[PDB]
Amino acid sequence: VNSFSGYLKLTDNVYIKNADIVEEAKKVKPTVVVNAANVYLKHGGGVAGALNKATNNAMQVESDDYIATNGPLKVGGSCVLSGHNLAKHCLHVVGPNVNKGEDIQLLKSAYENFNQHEVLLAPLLSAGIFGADPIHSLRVCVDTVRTNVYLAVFDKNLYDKLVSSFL
Ligand SMILES: O=C(N[C@@H]1c2cccc(O)c2C[C@@H]1C(=O)O)c1ccc(Nn2ccnc2)cc1
Repeated sequence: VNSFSGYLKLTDNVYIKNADIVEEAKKVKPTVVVNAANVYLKHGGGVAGALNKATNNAMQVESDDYIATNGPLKVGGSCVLSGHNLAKHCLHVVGPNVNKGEDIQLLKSAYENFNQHEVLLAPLLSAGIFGADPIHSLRVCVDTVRTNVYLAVFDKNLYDKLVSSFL
């Protein structure tokens, strides 16, 4: 038993809720919150800009040092950094960005990063301003992630559609 509240059970291990992921993180203080990152860890908008704003830009400062030392991530890759005031850790995961013309197939590789963590609070990878179909992202999530994932979906109308169309 954990502290996530009001989630809907989709499968044995995947749960979903209409909520702002930053607000969920503040309340639950999960061990791991997932960021919808890009390879440069430039957190300007969407989930990434949201999480970074809530950290008062500390996430961006830490990320800039990470990139200066290690260089960019790979599309489909990830790194673990601090969760600051939101979580113990932030797993920065890079899903493909269709609006950048990136390869849709890398979405499964991106979700495989979640399997390294027993429990995560996460967004749907490649959705929103990354350009992919959220219904597809949810399908790849359920078919790839074996650990316990609590998905926060910002948009109410999208949430309702994700639940109603889930196979
Ligand atoms: O971009 C966000 N989310 C994504 C989104 C939005 C629309 C359609 C989608 O498919 C997706 C995928 C993901 C989701 O499902 O939420 C987001 C932005 C700000 C925020 N917090 N915030 C607001 C103002 N200041 C801070 C929280 C989330």
